[PDB]
Amino acid sequence: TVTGAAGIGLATLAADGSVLDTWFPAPELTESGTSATSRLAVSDVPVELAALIGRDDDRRTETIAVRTVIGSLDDVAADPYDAYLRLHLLSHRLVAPHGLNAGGLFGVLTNVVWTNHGPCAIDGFEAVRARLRRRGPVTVYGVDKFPRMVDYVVPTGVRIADADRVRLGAHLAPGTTVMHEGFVNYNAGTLGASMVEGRISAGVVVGDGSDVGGGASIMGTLSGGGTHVISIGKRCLLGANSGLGISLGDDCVVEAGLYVTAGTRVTMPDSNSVKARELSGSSNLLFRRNSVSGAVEVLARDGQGIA
Amino acid sequence: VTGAAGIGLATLAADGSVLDTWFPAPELTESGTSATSRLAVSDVPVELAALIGRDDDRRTETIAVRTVIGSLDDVAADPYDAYLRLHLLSHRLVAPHGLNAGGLFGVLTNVVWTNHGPCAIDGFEAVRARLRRRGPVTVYGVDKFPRMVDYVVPTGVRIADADRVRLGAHLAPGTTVMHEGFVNYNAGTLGASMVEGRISAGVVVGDGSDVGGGASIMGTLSGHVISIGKRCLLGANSGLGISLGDDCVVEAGLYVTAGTRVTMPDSNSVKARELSGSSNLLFRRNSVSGAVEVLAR
Amino acid sequence: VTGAAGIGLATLAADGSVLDTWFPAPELTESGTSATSRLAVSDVPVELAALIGRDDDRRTETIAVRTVIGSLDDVAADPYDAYLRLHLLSHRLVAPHGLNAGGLFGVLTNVVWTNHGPCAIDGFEAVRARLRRRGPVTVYGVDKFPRMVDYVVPTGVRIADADRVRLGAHLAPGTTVMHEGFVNYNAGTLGASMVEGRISAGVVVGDGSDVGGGASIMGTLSTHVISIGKRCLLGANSGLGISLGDDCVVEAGLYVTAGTRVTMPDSNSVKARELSGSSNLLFRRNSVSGAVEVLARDGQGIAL
Ligand SMILES: CC(C)(COP(=O)(O)OP(=O)(O)OC[C@H]1O[C@@H](n2cnc3c(N)ncnc32)[C@H](O)[C@@H]1OP(=O)(O)O)[C@@H](O)C(=O)NCCC(=O)NCCSC(=O)CCC(=O)O
Ligand SMILES: [Mg+2]
Ligand SMILES: [Mg+2]
Ligand SMILES: [Mg+2]
Ligand SMILES: [Mg+2]
Ligand SMILES: [Mg+2]
Ligand code: NA
Ligand code: NA
Repeated sequence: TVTGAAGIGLATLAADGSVLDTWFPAPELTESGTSATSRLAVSDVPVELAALIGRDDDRRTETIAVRTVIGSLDDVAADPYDAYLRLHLLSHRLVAPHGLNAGGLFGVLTNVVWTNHGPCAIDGFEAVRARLRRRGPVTVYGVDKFPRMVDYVVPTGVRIADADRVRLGAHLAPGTTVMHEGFVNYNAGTLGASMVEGRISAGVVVGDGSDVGGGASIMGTLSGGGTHVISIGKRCLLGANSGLGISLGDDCVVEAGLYVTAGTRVTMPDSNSVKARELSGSSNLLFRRNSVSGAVEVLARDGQGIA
Repeated sequence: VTGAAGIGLATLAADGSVLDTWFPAPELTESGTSATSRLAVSDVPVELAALIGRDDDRRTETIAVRTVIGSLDDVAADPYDAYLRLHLLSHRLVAPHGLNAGGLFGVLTNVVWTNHGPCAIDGFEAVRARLRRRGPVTVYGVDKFPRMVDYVVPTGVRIADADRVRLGAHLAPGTTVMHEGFVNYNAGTLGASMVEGRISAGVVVGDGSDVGGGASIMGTLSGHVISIGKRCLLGANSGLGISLGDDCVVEAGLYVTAGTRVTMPDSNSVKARELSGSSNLLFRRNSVSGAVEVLAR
Repeated sequence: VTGAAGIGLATLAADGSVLDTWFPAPELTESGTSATSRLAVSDVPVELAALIGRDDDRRTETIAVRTVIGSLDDVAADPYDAYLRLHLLSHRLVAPHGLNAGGLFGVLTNVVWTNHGPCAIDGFEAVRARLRRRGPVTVYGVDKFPRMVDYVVPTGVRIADADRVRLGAHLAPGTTVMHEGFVNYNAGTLGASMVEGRISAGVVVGDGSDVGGGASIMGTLSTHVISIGKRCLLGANSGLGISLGDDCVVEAGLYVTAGTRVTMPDSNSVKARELSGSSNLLFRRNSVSGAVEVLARDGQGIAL
C-alpha cells in the first residue's frame, strides 16, 4: 500500500552546489523503495537530455543528469530533487492533491532568481546580470522557491491564459481553464472540468464542474479555520469577488461579492443562526447577503432543506 | 455591409492547423468574398519575406497569406478570419460589437505560446526538449487567444502588464490599463479611461469612466451584455452586473448584481436590473443599516 | 540635505529620448549639483564597457553616464534623475518618502518594454518587423515604469510574479510578494510582510503586517498619505481607505472607506477617517445587522 516514485531529471545547480531546480520529463510511480538521487552514468542519460548538460560560465551554474527516487510518497521531501519530483507528480496528474506528502517544501526548496537565461542563485546575481547582459536583455520572471508549472509540463485538456499564475505542483484536470485572474498553488487545483478565475490556495481541491468566479478567494487571509484544508465538491459556483473559508459539498453557491468566513454568523431559513463552519461540507447551499437587511443568509437550493 | 482584408504572416502546426496570424496592416474594404490565399512571391511585402520559413524544432512553418472577409456581419469561418477580426478591434478600425465576434472559441486553435513562438499542444514535450538546445523554454500561456501587444501596440495607451490584455481588446487613446486591469476581446474603452479592473468580453466603457482596482464588470453570478457610459467610476473591489449610463458611481467593495434589491431615496426598492442604463446614480451599501441603496448625484 | 550619484547604462531612443537607465551601484552623497554627463572612456567600469553600443534594428543606443542629484528633496529634473531616485528606493538606500518622488509621470518616457530591450513608441511597428528576424518579439508592457527586478533583486525577498513590482518599490528583508500582490513606486514594506494585495504609490506597510489576497490599499485619505503600522492584517478581498496604527485587523471582504460610518462599542458612530492611524482596531461588517463595526482588540479600548 506504500507507493514510491522515480524520475530521470535535468537539475541545475548554483555555484555553491545548491539545487536550483530539476526538470523531470517522464516521472512515474513505483513500488515503495529507498529514497536517493544519483548522478546518471553516461550510458544512462536519455539522448534528448544529453545535449542539455553543461556549465554556464556567466550564470556560474551547471546542468546535470540525475535519477531521483522516493521510497514512499508518505515521507516528507528530503531535498530539493525529491521536492521537485513530488511537484512534477502532482502537475502530471499522476497523484492528486494530498495523494503525497507535500509538507515542508518551503524549508527544502532553494529561493531562485528565475530569468530568461535560466535559473540563477541569489548570491552574486548582480554580477551575473552584468555578464548575461552581453547576450542581450536580462529579464527576471520572479524570485521564489516555486517556478511556473508550464515550464516543466503542459497537461493536456487544459487552458491557462496567463501561465505566471500556476505554480509547479498545481493539478489541473482535463477540461480546466485557468483565466488571467485565476491562480493555482502547489498541492491544489481541480479534479475535473472547472473554469478557474479566482484563487485556489495550497492544499485546496475543487470538484468536477465547479467554477471559481473572477477575483474569488478560496481559503485566503482571515477566511477562518487555520488548521484543516478546505475543498469544494461538484457543481459549485463561487461568484466573482466572493470568498470562502469553509468547505462546500456539492451544488453550493456563494453570491458575487460575499466573503463567507468560518466565523461568519449565518441566518437560516428557520430564523436561527449558526457559524458558517457548522455548515462546512454541506451540499445544496446558497449563501448571500440580504440587500435590504445586510444579513448573511444561507438558503437551500434543491427545494429540500439545510439539515 | 463592410468587409476587411489583410496580408498576414501565419504559423501552422505540423498537422497544418493554424496556430496564429499576424497582420501588420489590416484594413476595412467594401463587401466581397471570404477567402484566405497563399501569397505568390511577387506579392509578399519585403518586411515579411525574411520571416517566412520552417522551424524544424517546433515542427511549424510560417507562411504569407492574404485573408479577405466578405462581411464583418458573418461569423469567422476559420482561424485566419478570426485573427483578422481580432486585429481590426485592437487596431480600433472597428469598435466592439462593430463586427461579429461570436464562435471564436470554436474556430481558434489552442496554442502553447512560448519564447520561441507559437507551438501546437501535440508533441509539445518533445518540442520543448529540442528547443532547450537553444536556451530556456518559457511558456507564456496555453490558450486560444494571445497577447494583444504581440500583434499591435495601439497609440495613446499604456499597459503596465501586457499579459492582461487579450488580442481583440479595443483600447482608445488616453486609456491606461494598470497591472490589475484586464481587458478581454471584443471589449474595452471608447475614450480615455483608467482601467484597473476586469472588462469581460463584450463589455465597453465610455470616455472618462474609470474602473477601480480589482473591480469586476459582468463577472460570474453578476446577473444581454452590459456597458458603462461616460464619466463613471467603479470603486476598487466593486462589481457591476447591470449597465450604467453616464455619471454613475459604484462604492468601493460593493457588487451590484442584476438581482440585488436596491433602496431608492423614497424608501421604495427595486431590483438593480430595473435601473440598468440610468445616469447620475450613486450605489453604496449603507454602513449603518446594511442596505444597498442608490442616491442621486 | 543629502544628494545621490550613480554610474548608469542609459538606453536612448532614435530621437535622443531617454528610455531607461540601469544604475548597478547607486550611492547617497553630500548635497551637491544636479547633472548627468557622458562618461569618458577611462571612467567606464569594465563590466559596462562591453554593453555600450547601437542597435540598428531598434534604432536605439546604449551609453554610459554618471548622474548626480544635488538634493533628494528637489523634484526629478529629467529621466536619468528619476531612474536614479527609483533605484535608491529599490536598493533600500532611501525609504519611501525619504526623497521627493513627485512629478515622475511627467518626466519619464513611455516605453515599449520588449524581450529585445526598451523600445520607443515611435516607429515601433516597423521595429517589431525588423526584430522578428531575430526571433519572436514579446512586449512585456508599454509604460513609464519598468519591472524592478530587471534593475535590482534586493536580498531577503521573494516575488512570485515580478511583473507586479515596479522599479521604485521598496521591499524590506523578510518580504514576500505573492502573485496577487502588487507594489507601486515610492511604496512598500519596512520589515517582514506577506504582500498578496495592492500597495498604492506612497503607501508604506510596517514590520510584520500582512496584506491579504486581493486586498486594496488606497494611496491617500480622500491630502494625507495612507500607511499601515506594525502587525496589522488585511483580510483577503478587503480594502483600506484610512491609515492604520499598530495591531489592527480589517476583516476579509470588507472595504473601509474614509467616509464609511463605523459603529463603536458604545453604539455611537464615526466616519472611519476619524479613526485613521489609531491602534488595536478590528473592523468588521456585522453579519446579522449589516453594519460596519469597529471593536477594540486585547482589552485596549479605542482612541479617536
Ligand atoms: C461612496 C463614495 C464614492 C462616496 O464618495 P464621497 O466623495 O461622497 O466621499 P465622502 O465625502 O467620504 O462621503 C459623503 C458622505 O457620505 C457618507 N458615506 C460614505 N459612504 C457611506 C456609506 N457606505 N454609508 C453611509 N454613509 C456613507 C460619508 O460619511 C459622508 O457623510 P457627510 O454627508 O456627513 O459628509 C466613496 O466612499 C467611494 O467608495 N469611493 C471609492 C473610490 C475608489 O475606489 N476609486 C477607485 C480608484 S482607487 C483604487 O483603485 C485603489 C487601489 C487598488 O485597489 O489597486
Ligand atoms: Mg448531493
Ligand atoms: Mg508575465
Ligand atoms: Mg487580482
Ligand atoms: Mg525583520
Ligand atoms: Mg501599540
Ligand atoms: Na469529466
Ligand atoms: Na503577469
